[PDB]
Amino acid sequence: VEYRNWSKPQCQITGFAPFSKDNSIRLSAGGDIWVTREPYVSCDPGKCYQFALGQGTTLDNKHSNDTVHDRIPHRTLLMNELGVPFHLGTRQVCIAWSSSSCHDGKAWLHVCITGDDKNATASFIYDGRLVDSIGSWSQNILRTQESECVCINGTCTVVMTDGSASGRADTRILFIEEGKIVHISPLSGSAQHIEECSCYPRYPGVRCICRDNWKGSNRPVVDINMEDYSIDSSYVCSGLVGDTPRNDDSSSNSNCRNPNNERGTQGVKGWAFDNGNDLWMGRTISKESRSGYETFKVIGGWSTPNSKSQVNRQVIVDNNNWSGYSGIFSVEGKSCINRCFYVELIRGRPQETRVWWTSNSIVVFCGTSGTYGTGSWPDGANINFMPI
Amino acid sequence: VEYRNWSKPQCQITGFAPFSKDNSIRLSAGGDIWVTREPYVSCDPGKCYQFALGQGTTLDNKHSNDTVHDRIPHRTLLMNELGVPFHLGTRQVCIAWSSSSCHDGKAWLHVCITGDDKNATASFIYDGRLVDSIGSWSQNILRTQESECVCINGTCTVVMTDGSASGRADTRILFIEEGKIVHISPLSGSAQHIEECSCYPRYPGVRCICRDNWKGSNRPVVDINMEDYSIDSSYVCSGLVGDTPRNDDSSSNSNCRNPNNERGTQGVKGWAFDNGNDLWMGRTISKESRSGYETFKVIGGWSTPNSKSQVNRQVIVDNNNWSGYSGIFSVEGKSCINRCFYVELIRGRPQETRVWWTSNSIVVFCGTSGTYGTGSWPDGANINFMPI
Amino acid sequence: VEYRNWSKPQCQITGFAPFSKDNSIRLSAGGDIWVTREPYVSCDPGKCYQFALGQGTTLDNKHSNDTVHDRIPHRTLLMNELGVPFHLGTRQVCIAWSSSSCHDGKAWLHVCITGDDKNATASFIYDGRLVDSIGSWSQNILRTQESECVCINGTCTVVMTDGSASGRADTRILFIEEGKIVHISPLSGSAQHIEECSCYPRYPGVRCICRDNWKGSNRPVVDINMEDYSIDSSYVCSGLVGDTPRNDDSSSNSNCRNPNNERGTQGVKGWAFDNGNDLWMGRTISKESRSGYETFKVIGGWSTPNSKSQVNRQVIVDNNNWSGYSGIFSVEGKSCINRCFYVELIRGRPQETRVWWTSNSIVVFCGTSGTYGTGSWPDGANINFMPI
Amino acid sequence: VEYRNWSKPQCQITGFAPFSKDNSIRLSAGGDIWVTREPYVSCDPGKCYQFALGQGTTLDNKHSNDTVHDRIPHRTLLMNELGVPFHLGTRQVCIAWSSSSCHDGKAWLHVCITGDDKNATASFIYDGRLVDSIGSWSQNILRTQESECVCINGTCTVVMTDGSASGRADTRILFIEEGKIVHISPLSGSAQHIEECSCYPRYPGVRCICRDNWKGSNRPVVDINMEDYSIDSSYVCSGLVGDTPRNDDSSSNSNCRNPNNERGTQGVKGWAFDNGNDLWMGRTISKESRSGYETFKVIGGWSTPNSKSQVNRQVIVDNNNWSGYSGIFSVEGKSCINRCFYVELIRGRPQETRVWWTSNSIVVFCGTSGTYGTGSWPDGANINFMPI
Ligand SMILES: *[C@@H]1O[C@H](CO)[C@@H](O[C@@H]2O[C@H](CO)[C@@H](O[C@@H]3O[C@H](CO)[C@@H](O)[C@H](O[C@H]4O[C@H](CO)[C@@H](O)[C@H](O)[C@@H]4O)[C@@H]3O)[C@H](O)[C@H]2NC(C)=O)[C@H](O)[C@H]1NC(C)=O
Ligand SMILES: *[C@@H]1O[C@H](CO)[C@@H](O[C@@H]2O[C@H](CO)[C@@H](O[C@@H]3O[C@H](CO)[C@@H](O)[C@H](O[C@H]4O[C@H](CO)[C@@H](O)[C@H](O)[C@@H]4O)[C@@H]3O)[C@H](O)[C@H]2NC(C)=O)[C@H](O)[C@H]1NC(C)=O
Ligand SMILES: *[C@@H]1O[C@H](CO)[C@@H](O[C@@H]2O[C@H](CO)[C@@H](O[C@@H]3O[C@H](CO)[C@@H](O)[C@H](O[C@H]4O[C@H](CO)[C@@H](O)[C@H](O)[C@@H]4O)[C@@H]3O)[C@H](O)[C@H]2NC(C)=O)[C@H](O)[C@H]1NC(C)=O
Ligand SMILES: *[C@@H]1O[C@H](CO)[C@@H](O[C@@H]2O[C@H](CO)[C@@H](O[C@@H]3O[C@H](CO)[C@@H](O)[C@H](O[C@H]4O[C@H](CO)[C@@H](O)[C@H](O)[C@@H]4O)[C@@H]3O)[C@H](O)[C@H]2NC(C)=O)[C@H](O)[C@H]1NC(C)=O
Ligand SMILES: *[C@@H]1O[C@H](CO)[C@@H](O[C@@H]2O[C@H](CO)[C@@H](O)[C@H](O)[C@H]2NC(C)=O)[C@H](O)[C@H]1NC(C)=O
Ligand SMILES: *[C@@H]1O[C@H](CO)[C@@H](O[C@@H]2O[C@H](CO)[C@@H](O)[C@H](O)[C@H]2NC(C)=O)[C@H](O)[C@H]1NC(C)=O
Ligand SMILES: *[C@@H]1O[C@H](CO)[C@@H](O[C@@H]2O[C@H](CO)[C@@H](O)[C@H](O)[C@H]2NC(C)=O)[C@H](O)[C@H]1NC(C)=O
Ligand SMILES: *[C@@H]1O[C@H](CO)[C@@H](O[C@@H]2O[C@H](CO)[C@@H](O)[C@H](O)[C@H]2NC(C)=O)[C@H](O)[C@H]1NC(C)=O
Ligand SMILES: [Ca+2]
Ligand SMILES: [Ca+2]
Ligand SMILES: [Ca+2]
Ligand SMILES: [Ca+2]
Repeated sequence: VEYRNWSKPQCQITGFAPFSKDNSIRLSAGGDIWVTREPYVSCDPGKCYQFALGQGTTLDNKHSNDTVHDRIPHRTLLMNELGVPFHLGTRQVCIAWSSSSCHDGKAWLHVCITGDDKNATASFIYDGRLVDSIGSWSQNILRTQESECVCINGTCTVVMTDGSASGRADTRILFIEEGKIVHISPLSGSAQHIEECSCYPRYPGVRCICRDNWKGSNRPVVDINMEDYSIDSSYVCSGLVGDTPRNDDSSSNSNCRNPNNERGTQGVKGWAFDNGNDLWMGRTISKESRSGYETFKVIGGWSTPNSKSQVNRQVIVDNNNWSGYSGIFSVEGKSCINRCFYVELIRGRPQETRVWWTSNSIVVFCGTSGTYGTGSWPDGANINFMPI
Repeated sequence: VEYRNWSKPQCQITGFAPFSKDNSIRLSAGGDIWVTREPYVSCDPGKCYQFALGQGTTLDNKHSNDTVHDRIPHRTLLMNELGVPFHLGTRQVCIAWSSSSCHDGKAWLHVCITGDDKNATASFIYDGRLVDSIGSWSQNILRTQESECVCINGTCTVVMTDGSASGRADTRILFIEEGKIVHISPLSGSAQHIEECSCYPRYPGVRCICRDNWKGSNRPVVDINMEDYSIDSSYVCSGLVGDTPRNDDSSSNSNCRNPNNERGTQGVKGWAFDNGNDLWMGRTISKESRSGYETFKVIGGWSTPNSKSQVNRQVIVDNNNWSGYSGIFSVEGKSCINRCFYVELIRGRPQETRVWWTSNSIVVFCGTSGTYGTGSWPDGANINFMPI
Repeated sequence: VEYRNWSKPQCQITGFAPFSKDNSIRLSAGGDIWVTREPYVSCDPGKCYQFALGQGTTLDNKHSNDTVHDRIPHRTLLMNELGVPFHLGTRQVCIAWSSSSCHDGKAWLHVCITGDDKNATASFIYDGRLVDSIGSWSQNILRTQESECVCINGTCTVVMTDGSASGRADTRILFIEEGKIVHISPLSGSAQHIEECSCYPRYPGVRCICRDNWKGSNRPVVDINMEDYSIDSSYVCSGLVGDTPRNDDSSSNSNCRNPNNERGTQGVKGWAFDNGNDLWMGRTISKESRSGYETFKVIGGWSTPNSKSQVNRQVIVDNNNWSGYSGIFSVEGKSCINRCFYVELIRGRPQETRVWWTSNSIVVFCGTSGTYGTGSWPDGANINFMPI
Repeated sequence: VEYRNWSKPQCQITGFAPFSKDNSIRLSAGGDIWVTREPYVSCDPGKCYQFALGQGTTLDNKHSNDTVHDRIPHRTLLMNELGVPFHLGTRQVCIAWSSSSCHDGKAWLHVCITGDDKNATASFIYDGRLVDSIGSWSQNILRTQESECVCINGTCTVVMTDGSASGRADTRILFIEEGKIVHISPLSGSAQHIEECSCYPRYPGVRCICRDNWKGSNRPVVDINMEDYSIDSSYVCSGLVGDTPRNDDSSSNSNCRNPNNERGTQGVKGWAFDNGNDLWMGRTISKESRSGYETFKVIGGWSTPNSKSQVNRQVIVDNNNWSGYSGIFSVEGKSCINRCFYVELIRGRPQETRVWWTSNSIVVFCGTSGTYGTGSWPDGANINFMPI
């Protein structure tokens, strides 16, 4: 088994096709299913796996009460094959209220953060054993991507932040070989706040589309050079911005360089990727709440500041239903690298107060060069049918 | 591992022997089991797997209410080893309210259809990744076999229809290599309506026995040439017809060429296969409802129009019990290719209204050249013992 | 992978040591566990599996009512790794209300009987596919071993009976190669009634200790010659007889040749094996009911008619607790063949009427050349804690 | 596959990082989970497994009542991949109320003790078959490590004791090759009472840190020579002693040679390991009860009698939360052997009398050469939310 290089051209895509759905919440109403949030997807050379941060409890369980909270010692990283719901036989891979995972072609790497808010620790698990760890450097919620990291030629990269959620923070990019941290580069460039990066291989380098939780409703971009460890950053050009909250389409802006200062505070994990001058992206349909989900291509969305010409829109989740986090993952095909994405479908608190828990299911789509129709694939659970 | 060729003679059979039963409904009264319908069986070179379309819920679950409906966004293709009930550890292979699966000798292909009725999308998944997709071509419920597709020398074939359920439709035959559509041939021949084909390898080609939902209670036949992609079609000769509804044996007819216009509208997925001039087939015992199941050989049933001389009858499910869909699958033996079949055993609505759900279990038989006795292997659940 | 030959001397044992226990009934009171009976154990070259005949239902399930009955269409053969309880993820290997399984060194053989009492069918499944089948020859409950069959050099042998439970019956020995019946020999010798044989490899042949349900409380012996298919039979010499019911130790007899006509009617599956002139055997402690279980060595028990000198007794289940069926299995060690046995621990009806179901757990012991102490390992469930 | 030699230097560590947590009790409140105690962790060359002694029942189950008791016939050794909770699909590896497991590089060895207090039997299972067994030698609760044994070059060593819990007993060290006992050495040296050793490879030998239940609150040390089977023993030098109960830090003593006679009676399983003259160890935070858990390094703690200079302390479980047993396990890295430990988190009786059961979850940490922060990772279950 050889290290992955991802050295194939990116697949030409016309849009995305349905790939997977786990129906977690619907199942939780009649079965023992983990309470989760912050899910993602990543694949080894053979097959795909779904991940999520458990809350150390199932849903029909009094411990599900008040699981809206982000960080407790009982959160662990869950790992199943894609499409296998998080049942009681699910393996907890490590202790984590923040995590990232990727396969280098030989074995799995897991980056897992847990512990006190002011003094967290990140554990690096490779091939089933703990190889390294690092402590918080800003004493303010060390946190990472909540989606797959990416490895090229045996070196994996992952983006971590420590510091304010609403002000300048300390972002660093780690380079890891077989679980061992070999280099750390400070964030550099014009991005002013970085969280929860959705990264993908763009041989010879790596590209990440992130969340600015401070001043921008446009998404920061981070470029990682795997040859000399240099870092660059900026913002997605598209005038159709990908964060939530954000201004409506007629009054939103991006100049590619700075945060737009348009409803910039707060945000949601999301993704996008470049194709020449064009940009493929997803976003919530609602501009102020984590509701609905849509994807489209923006003409000149990568190269032209403020471009708002859109095409090939697809509704993934209609605006009558809740969404949440979303992220990218890459799949090596026979001749090219395909891009896929997942959408987190959050149910319960704070939006739905009949119940006392917070959880999610997922829906997953993959890039296609073929054709496709329309639909809507929401969580699908009836809140009135749920254990409270 | 090499591609399958299925280039062996068909096993000479004297009838069928008991092979498997999953007892799904009985187990649902005391455990968490998926609500399903439209099951089928397919085998890789090593072992058999049962498939079914989930309803995104377990049975003892308020979400099981009103699952009689055919198409919702939450339906997914379930896949287990044959004989493992669909418990919560079951993998959802893809999003689908219509599907087909087959193994080409190296990897699994799954064809999955989901989305809006008027604008559905079919996804083609091969070796665990999305390789292709196609959109609806007649904007009227794109739909496929609900049983195994078949592959010869790395090329898999699958029958898809789009259009009217009770009128002329648009049926196409797809040829797929490693998930990629390489050719599409329109239906051709004298079959006037084609749905839910049960196909089997008949080297060098593929033969399908289908469901005519429009004018025929006789079953359409589709012949697929894998070498030049040419298609031919007709109807099964046997005057003992295999659809439901149908006329009784004394007044049923087939001329091998046209639909018989005998209680032709509506129908049920079924199967049959040729052996020289003779025909092996299954059918519901009841001529008007999906009740009971029987198999038998029709002498001259393949070659002689309107033949009604039957032999080697076996009751599979007695007429006091509900059946449903049925389909064929092929298993490669040491010297020959065996033919097996599964029967869907539908419980709940519309027939049993004490409960609000609709689900099924299955029973499976395989061709034998030995001897056998008699019996009846129904679902066996007591409707009064079920969660409503 | 090569065929098993079992061509090593038998291990010299001083008794038996604890090997496994599944705690099924205890777990059934707080989880979804199959209702079973007629368990057995068989190992492939790597690891052991437990088998049982399910009743198509879990215990905490209204369908468990009246599962005292031996034969319904919903009984299937269950197969798990030894020590894994029969939970909802258990694979149902085939339809069976009577069965036998064994591994020839390359793949598993399963012999499964189901259908009408007067016209049953036996299916032979090898390497996950149906290879052969045979119908009832006496039209009176075709039935087999309910424990492992044994294979030498690619040929497996299994003992089947069809006919009266309380009179002369028609017993046949089948020889099966890769699932294909290659020869059938009639029972021969002086054994007058044969049921439920516990067989073991005794290179170059196979030896079975069985149940006489008609005239003997002494156990019949069947000797199977794998080279020329010839059969011989007689009775265990030991004056300490292994069946239940039976006379007490001071008035029980055996002449090695004929049934003893001592409370000979009815019986229970049991086992024994020769070591030179001596005999290792197990039996219920009670002489009239399936209560308790003990093993011991009888000096001259194999060669000397009516020998009653016992040594190395071990209590497996104390007489205050229910037992049931028991059987042998053989495990190839580095230099020798070891013998092990399991005991079925039956709970519920007819003996315990607070509940309406009948089920079992198991305990398993293996021969040892080392030393050991004492104990008692019963089912352990509190009938008052059980779902009725 | 080759035998393990553990012939690499010990990893230089700065402390420990979070590795795993199973949340068993929290999950038991909403799911079917085994009642357990005496857990441990051990790894094959590829992955880690968690073990525990089941009580033959799940938690939400009337049979969970009064599971505070240490020894019943229904206790079995449970084995899952690390991070997989003990659900109903868990394999019971053997019958045991005391056990030890390890992998020699080729296969698993399991040492399982069960039976009467005064006449117990230890079974030795290697590669899935029983190879040896030994009976009680002092007729007073034969017992072993309750943590992993260790194997060097095909020979595994395990420490067993039989006799008084509060007086001189008979401790022996067994050397086992492929399940077969090849030598037995009596304990030797100055350690006066030995129980529940936590052993680790220290090439060319094996070192164990144990529990003195009679006269010492300082932990005994057992040194095992794998080449000539010679044994030596003593006590840990550190004046900061590791047992519970124990004196507080200002009046606790150890002279390296004798039990300290400081609250020596009773105790708890624990661990420690040497690095040059220094010592890494864990212990409960409370000095009289199994509450809280902490780790630290004692400068000169291995070589200097009564040393009390501590550094690199970490809280694992805060003193508001219950702990219990703990033990070491070793993981082979690319260049070095790392040391890890697990902590048993006991909930229920005798400490929490609202419920009638006794069970545990676990948390697991591994040695790191990196950095880390702080936290607390207790069981986390709310006793008021539990089935009683
Ligand atoms: C059957 O399914 C197909 C495939 O999904 C579908 O074709 C798609 O239709 C959409 C909607 O018209 C197209 O996307 C649009 O592209 C135009 C540019 O030509 C954009 O201007 C659109 O964006 C504007 O309008 C959106 C609302 O539709 C707004 O939300 C947005 O803010 C803009 O104002 C939009 O991106 C897409 O290109 C095609 N896809 C393909 C491959 O042709 C078809 O419509 C479906 N059939 C039916 C009858 O529903
Ligand atoms: C024990 O099991 C064996 C094997 O199953 C069984 O033998 C079978 O009996 C059936 C029923 O008689 C045979 O099938 C028949 O074949 C005749 C031609 O010879 C047909 O005419 C029959 O069809 C007519 O009758 C059917 C009702 O039985 C009608 O439904 C149908 O419409 C026709 O009117 C039927 O096909 C079959 O050939 C044998 N099988 C073999 C291999 O011999 C036997 O009867 C069983 N014994 C008992 C006592 O149950
Ligand atoms: C600790 O464990 C060991 C091993 O289990 C145990 O030693 C065994 O004791 C039994 C009982 O005495 C021995 O078996 C007996 O052998 C004598 C011949 O020497 C037989 O006569 C006995 O059978 C008669 O008595 C039985 C009641 O015990 C009756 O049930 C039976 O009908 C006969 O009348 C019996 O077979 C066995 O040989 C030893 N095993 C060994 C290897 O020594 C020991 O006793 C245990 N210690 C205690 C105090 O529990
Ligand atoms: C963030 O996390 C880091 C890493 O855990 C942490 O640094 C650690 O702090 C502890 C506690 O101060 C240090 O351990 C101490 O070492 C000194 C020797 O210098 C000992 O004297 C201490 O033992 C005494 O005090 C203990 C109470 O803390 C008593 O329980 C004990 O009986 C002794 O009286 C203790 O061992 C440790 O060395 C560092 N680790 C490293 C690598 O620096 C830091 O404090 C955390 N920061 C915050 C603000 O949470
Ligand atoms: C979830 O936990 C909350 C907090 O304990 C529960 O709500 C509280 O219930 C108490 C008692 O009725 C009230 O006095 C408090 O005012 C409530 N707190 C809040 C924040 O409203 C709630 O009952 C729990 N939910 C369930 C289903 O157990
Ligand atoms: C399943 O859903 C049906 C339809 O919603 C429920 O039946 C309805 O119940 C309401 C409330 O009593 C009535 O007003 C409607 O008239 C009912 N509809 C019909 C068609 O009867 C039914 O209660 C649900 N079943 C279960 C078991 O919850
Ligand atoms: C198991 O089934 C039996 C039979 O249906 C039930 O017992 C019967 O109950 C009816 C109605 O009360 C009585 O009239 C019969 O006399 C009973 N039959 C017998 C044989 O006694 C029984 O209730 C069921 N058990 C459970 C727990 O549901
Ligand atoms: C667990 O078992 C205990 C002991 O059997 C049960 O407590 C007993 O209950 C009986 C009946 O009420 C009393 O007479 C005894 O005095 C109790 N024993 C003690 C020592 O208190 C208890 O009910 C069981 N717990 C549960 C939840 O079923
Ligand atoms: Ca923002
Ligand atoms: Ca029709
Ligand atoms: Ca008898
Ligand atoms: Ca002590």
